[PDB]
Amino acid sequence: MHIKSAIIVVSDRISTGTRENKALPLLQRLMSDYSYELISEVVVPEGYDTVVEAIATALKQGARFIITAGGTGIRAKNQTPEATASFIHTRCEGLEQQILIHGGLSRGIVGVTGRDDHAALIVNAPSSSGGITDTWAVISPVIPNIFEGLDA
Ligand code: NA
Repeated sequence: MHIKSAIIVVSDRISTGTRENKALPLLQRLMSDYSYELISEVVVPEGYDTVVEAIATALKQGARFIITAGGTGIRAKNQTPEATASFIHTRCEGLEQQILIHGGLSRGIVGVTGRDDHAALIVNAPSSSGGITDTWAVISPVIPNIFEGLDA
């Protein structure tokens, strides 16, 4: 089971190059042993339009697992959750809750874009490495179950 995957790092400073993209190599380590096939990775500035464009592009390219890092706080430009919600068919609020139980200002969501074997799972992680590892700890074990359900 190859899961076509995309990473979207959301950060003004990484986008311009004045800050290191630590999320990408960390996510690649967490993904490396089903299997994840990384078809796309990008860095975008903060905002609604930039995140929407990145998600819609990854979905068009066939990604079925999209993980974002960053843009989940309360600043005006922190619009990752809002951008993400525009694509969601069904939220996985239990998983959001577990991420919080396992790990307050992150508004990151988790959800799927449909209910069938074309649907994608989108997960918003925080910018921090610790926040990414806590998100991953909750999502990783349930990935097989999500795709088995969508693909039934
Ligand atoms: Na964040």
